[PDB]
Amino acid sequence: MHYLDNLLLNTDSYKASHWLQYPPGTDASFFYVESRGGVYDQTAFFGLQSILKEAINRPVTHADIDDAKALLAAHGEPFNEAGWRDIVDRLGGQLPIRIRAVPEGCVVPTHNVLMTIESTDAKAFWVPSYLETLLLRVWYPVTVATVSWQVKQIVRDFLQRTSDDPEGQLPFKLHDFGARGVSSLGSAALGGAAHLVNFLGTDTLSALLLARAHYHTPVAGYSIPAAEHSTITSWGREREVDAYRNMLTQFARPGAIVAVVSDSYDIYRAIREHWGTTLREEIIASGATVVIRPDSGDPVDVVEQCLLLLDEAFGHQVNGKGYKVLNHVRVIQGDGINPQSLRAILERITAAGYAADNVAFGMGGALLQKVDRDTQKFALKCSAVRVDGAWIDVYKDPITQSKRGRLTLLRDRATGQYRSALLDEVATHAGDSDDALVTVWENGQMLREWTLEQVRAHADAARL
Amino acid sequence: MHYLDNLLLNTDSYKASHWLQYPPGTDASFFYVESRGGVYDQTAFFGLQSILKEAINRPVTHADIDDAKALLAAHGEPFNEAGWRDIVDRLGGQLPIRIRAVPEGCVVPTHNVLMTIESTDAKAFWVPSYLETLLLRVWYPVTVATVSWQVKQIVRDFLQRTSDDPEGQLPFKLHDFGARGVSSLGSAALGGAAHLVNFLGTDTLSALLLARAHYHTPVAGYSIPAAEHSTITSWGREREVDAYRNMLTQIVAVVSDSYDIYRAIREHWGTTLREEIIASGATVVIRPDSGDPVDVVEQCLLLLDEAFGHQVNGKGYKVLNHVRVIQGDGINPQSLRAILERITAAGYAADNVAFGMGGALLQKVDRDTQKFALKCSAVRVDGAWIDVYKDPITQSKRGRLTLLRDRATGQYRSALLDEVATHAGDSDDALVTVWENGQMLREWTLEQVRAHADAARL
Ligand SMILES: NC(=O)c1cccnc1
Ligand SMILES: NC(=O)c1cccnc1
Repeated sequence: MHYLDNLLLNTDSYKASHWLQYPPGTDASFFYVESRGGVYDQTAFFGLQSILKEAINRPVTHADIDDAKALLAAHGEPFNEAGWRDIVDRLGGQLPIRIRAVPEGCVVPTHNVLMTIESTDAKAFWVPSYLETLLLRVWYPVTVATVSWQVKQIVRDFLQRTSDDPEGQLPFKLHDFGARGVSSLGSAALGGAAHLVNFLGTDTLSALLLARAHYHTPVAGYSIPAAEHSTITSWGREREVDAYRNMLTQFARPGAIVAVVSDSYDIYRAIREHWGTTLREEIIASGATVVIRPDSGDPVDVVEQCLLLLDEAFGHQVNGKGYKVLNHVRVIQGDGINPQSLRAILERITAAGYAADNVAFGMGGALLQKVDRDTQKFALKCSAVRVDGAWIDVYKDPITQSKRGRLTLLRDRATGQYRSALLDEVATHAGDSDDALVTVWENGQMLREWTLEQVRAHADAARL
Repeated sequence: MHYLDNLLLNTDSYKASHWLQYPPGTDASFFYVESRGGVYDQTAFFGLQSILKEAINRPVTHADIDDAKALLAAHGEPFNEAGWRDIVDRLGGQLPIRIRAVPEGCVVPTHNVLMTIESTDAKAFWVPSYLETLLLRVWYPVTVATVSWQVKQIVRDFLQRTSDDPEGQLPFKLHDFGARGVSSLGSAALGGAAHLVNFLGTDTLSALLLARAHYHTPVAGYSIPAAEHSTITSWGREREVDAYRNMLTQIVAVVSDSYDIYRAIREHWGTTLREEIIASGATVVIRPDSGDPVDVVEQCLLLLDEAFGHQVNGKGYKVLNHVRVIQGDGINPQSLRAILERITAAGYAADNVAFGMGGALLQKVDRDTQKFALKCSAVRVDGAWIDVYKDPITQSKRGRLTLLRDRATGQYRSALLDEVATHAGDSDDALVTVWENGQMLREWTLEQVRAHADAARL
């Protein structure tokens, strides 16, 4: 909200003093971003466009400088008032930087240049380092998009093995439940949008708002009516069956999908005791698909048990791949879901002869919150600075060979393989490779911009 | 920003469908929040005030309803357009709910009522569950405040054992470095403020902005200038000395290693620098950036002792002259305790060292850390209140609830509202009404929150 609308204070304190630490005669700087490794060997790049639209949404003003000067002096940090006033008076408050990035949605192996940031003004050379804090938080949507993309490859493998329509089923198989389990509204919106790079299903309404505001997508994803277990219990134990019947009355129509939550024990009770007969009849009669969500028991075992019991209650058809597809009902597991338990569910139910069509997964905190900057070892590093007119390589260690100088990313035309390279190598390899970065932002203006459908196309084409 | 400024869409999709799911005759609902366990046995309550000011900052409007109606229909959810229009037309867009909470900064054992949410209008009885999503995210400031408070008790223990001024040293002992390692600007601001419940030092400027806007505190915390990876061996590696010593020109923080202090002792380029450090007279804070966290702190201390000497304090522990060490890598409750155990066994006061945490403080927490839950405990149907619960025994909390504090001992317990009157001689109702029907009632400064947190002990 309004209280955070000062770019000059959107940084680590010690970076305010940073411009005093450069050698004399410095007049340019050059930084890049990469994943240095971590959980996965490749990352889906996403979220920079939102960060730039939201964190740099207007020119810097003299009022911003007044406010920052007062706060930083009371807080304990030096502040380059004169440098920022020059940016406001001479450059219209527009940040003198150029940002290039790989198109959002592309999946890039680790240890590769994902973005670069370069100063465009000799006197205000220090601006890139000032933005390190807000830019480096691109680790978050990158890492969430990556986790969701890795899960998609797992689900896709099993649908390719067991489903007659793998790519028609896939977009609905991982549903975001994480809005209550993430650390803030802004994180829900941006993290939720990172999941929508890969899937259509979300309960995180905030992600629809961000996709609509920042990625030109009015309705980025979908959901269905679903029961809350507490409101079921509030009918009392004697009318428990009537609460589920009300769910059908309100929402079960032909072509409609509605989700019901129940503990595992009560699902077994309804499939044995004869009060479930009325329930089975109205389910069949409605023409809807009813998704059952078990919310107790071992996350893996209970799915297989639901499939076996629902099979006994509703029957199945055998599809073209030889796998069973339940009639009328499906299962979603929203508990204990992370990439490892999800795979374990898929291995277990397909070994039992059930199509992956039968099952979907809800992920909450494990999707939006249980990630950190170390997950994909995200880093923003200075690789070159210009002193007295000469560019000099900057680096910590010489060998992982270490990236230095003014860098870019290349894509091999024949193989599609990515590699990092000096800007001077784009000319010499013009026949076999193309520069894979694009200029997304320069001197206060966003240049290349994506819709979410464009991002989704890049990510969907990538495979393991 | 402005694109998230519709409260009607600050919820889980399925909540749009939820009001149709209640039994006939329902006209009230009651919810409570608690920590069901997890890493720590007690939690510092913090952050609800910020959530309420930011997420419910204005009355709901007809434009809000138009927008939510269009989006939810296209998204796939039914929408209670008539119920929301009623709230706007009849109740001025003010949510008919009452929120009660333990005063922020209080530290409460797990499995206890920390806040309650109750409907105040028979027609709009379904509003509390609609807000569960944005209210349950209070898990985050609670959990960051708790991790920070737990660290504070460890440092307090060692300062009490080894320092002449424990409570004067303590507020500077854990510094927040997490702004680049947290998932968003909003999380930086609120998680950073949660740390400032317990300490004064932060590099997270966003936290100062939040404390100023939401907790009435203009300058909630402080820092000092420091050096970097980026620029001091960017001078060249032939002239790092005059690069690190170009900020002796302007307390300050310099980034070294433990071998670098040893070399500075051995060669003459350091024998002059010891002069310049004491000829400056400023306290130099050294942050190591490599090595095992426990070993590098002890080694830096012994080496700095050789270089600068010490004084022996009233408790018999050494306090270095001119220099201090802050360890900002690899810190958590476990390794922070190990550093303190090592240096105090080596005879050094806890005054000598401070700690930094980044993502380990602001990002490496989740809703499961303290098993945070928001639960419906009662509904009113056909004029009668009934208990709501899953499993009957832990005994299991149900009904309209509150939190009590024993007057003699200060110990907390959860209870039915029935029992505040019958135990009025021995106990006080420990919740306060913080919000009702669109108005924030009880409100805290950050200094008040700090007072509650500081008084609580293990
Ligand atoms: N739609 C759901 O069933 C849901 C959403 C968010 C969290 N938990 C469950
Ligand atoms: N795709 C699904 O099965 C589902 C289930 C429950 C809630 N949202 C989606």
